[PDB]
Amino acid sequence: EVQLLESGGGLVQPGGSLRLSCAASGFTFSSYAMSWVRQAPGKGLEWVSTILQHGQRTLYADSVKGRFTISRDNSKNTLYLQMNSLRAEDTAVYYCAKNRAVFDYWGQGTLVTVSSTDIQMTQSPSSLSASVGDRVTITCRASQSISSYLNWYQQKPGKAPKLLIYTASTLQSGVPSRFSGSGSGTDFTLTISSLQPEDFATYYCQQYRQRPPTFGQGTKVEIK
Repeated sequence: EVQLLESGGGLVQPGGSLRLSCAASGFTFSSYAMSWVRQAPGKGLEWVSTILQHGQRTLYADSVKGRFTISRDNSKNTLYLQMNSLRAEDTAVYYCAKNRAVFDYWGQGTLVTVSSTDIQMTQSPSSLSASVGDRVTITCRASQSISSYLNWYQQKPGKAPKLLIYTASTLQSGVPSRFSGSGSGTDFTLTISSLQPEDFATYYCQQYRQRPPTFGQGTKVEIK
């Protein structure tokens, strides 16, 4: 129902510029905050920027501060991200996500290739091989107490991240009951009771007790 179509990415030389545009539809765009979150090749998710509602107020990550500029056009229901002085480190897949703390809807991601503290989250294991019907357990540990401000996201290969659990344990509307999130403080676990063939994906844990919100490196679930 809710669509977030991204465009504007591609391949650029170091020092160049790009403009990413995420056209949203299916919700009151002017009522929600919007965010850009990037994923480096073979790395975890990283929060880039957010624009809040009717405040014209921007929040940026320290690595992209001064170089990136987020903006929104409420008449077009579009979220723009102007990337300037692009470095080699900026090469990643950029997703536009809804809201500022709990990202319920994500874009499919657009690739940007450039060529010629806060709370840290650790997930366990980094990868695992299980069969259909098994019970899998993923552990998310926070460097400090984050209360119950924990989210679990499911990212299938090459697809957009999907919100599974929010506030440590509350299940997202539309998520099967086989998913269960539990834990508090600094220790959280995501358990899948009976694995399914479509369930093989990478699972990420995010915290929003501290801004900027940080993710884990991810937990890959493969076949045997």
